[PDB]
Amino acid sequence: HMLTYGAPFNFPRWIDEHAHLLKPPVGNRQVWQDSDFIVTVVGGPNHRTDYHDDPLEEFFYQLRGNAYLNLWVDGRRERADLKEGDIFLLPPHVRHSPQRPEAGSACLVIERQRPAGMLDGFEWYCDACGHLVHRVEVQLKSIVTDLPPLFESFYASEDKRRCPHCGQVHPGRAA
Amino acid sequence: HMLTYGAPFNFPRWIDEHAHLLKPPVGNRQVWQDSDFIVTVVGGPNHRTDYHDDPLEEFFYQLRGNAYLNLWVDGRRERADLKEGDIFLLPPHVRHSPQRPEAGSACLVIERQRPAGMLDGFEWYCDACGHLVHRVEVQLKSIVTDLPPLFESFYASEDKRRCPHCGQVHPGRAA
Ligand SMILES: N=C(C(=O)O)/C(=C\C=C/O)C(=O)O
Ligand SMILES: N=C(C(=O)O)/C(=C\C=C/O)C(=O)O
Ligand SMILES: [Fe+2]
Ligand SMILES: [Fe+2]
Ligand SMILES: [Fe+2]
Ligand SMILES: [Fe+2]
Repeated sequence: HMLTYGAPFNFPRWIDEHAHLLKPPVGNRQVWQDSDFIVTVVGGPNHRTDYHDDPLEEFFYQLRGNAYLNLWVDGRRERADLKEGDIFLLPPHVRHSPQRPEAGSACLVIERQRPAGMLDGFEWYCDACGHLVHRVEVQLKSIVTDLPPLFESFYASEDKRRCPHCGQVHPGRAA
Repeated sequence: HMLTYGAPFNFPRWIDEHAHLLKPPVGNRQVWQDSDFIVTVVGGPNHRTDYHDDPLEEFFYQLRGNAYLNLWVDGRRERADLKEGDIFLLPPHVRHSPQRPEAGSACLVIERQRPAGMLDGFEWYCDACGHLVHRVEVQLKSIVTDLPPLFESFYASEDKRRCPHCGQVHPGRAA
């Protein structure tokens, strides 16, 4: 039947043409709408303090510039570098916090639409003792409608930010 | 928990290092094993006469060289060009026959593991009248174990190759 997502098109020129969105305050841009594969380009700079718990895999291809992922691997904080040219496949539920220090960077990220009932988690961890400070689970439909208010409500709440283990109040927006 | 699929790694150098498999007789190479996202690099030259009917989406990013897809769109034969640098998202069930004339070409193709019961189709069409000549449906586990014998059994069988509409016997392996 129909090429529902349109014809093939030149990706570098698309990234060039959307450079103004691959920077603060927007930072990323989904390529196709209403598809099963969620295909996004993510730019920079953006730093962030949440860890994502994705119930499905995520594919990364760092096309331009460098970035890295703060991870929880086997109970310990680790870093996975996404150097320019690198590809990477993240297994389900590995906690990850992408850090994207460079302007002009661009990373292809491919994920799957989550089926009804399969929820995403977003988590913050205590800088002092490492315990989990706060988790929100969300039926994720769009990283535009369902996600910013989630982060904003954490920054706005000393209670949400308060470590249950040691009482230290997480800093909120910037580490 | 674990980085089950390993650390990030440089993709161009991987493609360089696997160049000897991105050519006849192998032609392609899956990047990671036992993952939900099936991530493959496909090289050339390869021409082929089957149309794939994939019950899920396929993502294409033609990294090196040029290729194209013969399609059935809205009842008519069409061609979608994959020029170097192009990306493309194919909707489910659009019949497609990839043609990869160039040596040294490389296309990133990402698909999903099909769940039990969701079958792939492989189809051949009559050059003369355009009617369907033969379809095989397969629970696809690997494009290495389940796929070559399927194609080989079509080439080996004048009966399978015989157009039901006009009686013309499809040529088999090479158009
Ligand atoms: N990989 C993510 C994600 O954490 O799901 C991302 C950007 C937005 C959507 O993927 C990023 O900055 O890499
Ligand atoms: N896109 C395919 C497919 O038809 O599923 C392919 C190679 C092998 C696996 O995808 C190709 O040559 O593009
Ligand atoms: Fe994520
Ligand atoms: Fe703490
Ligand atoms: Fe296919
Ligand atoms: Fe025919």
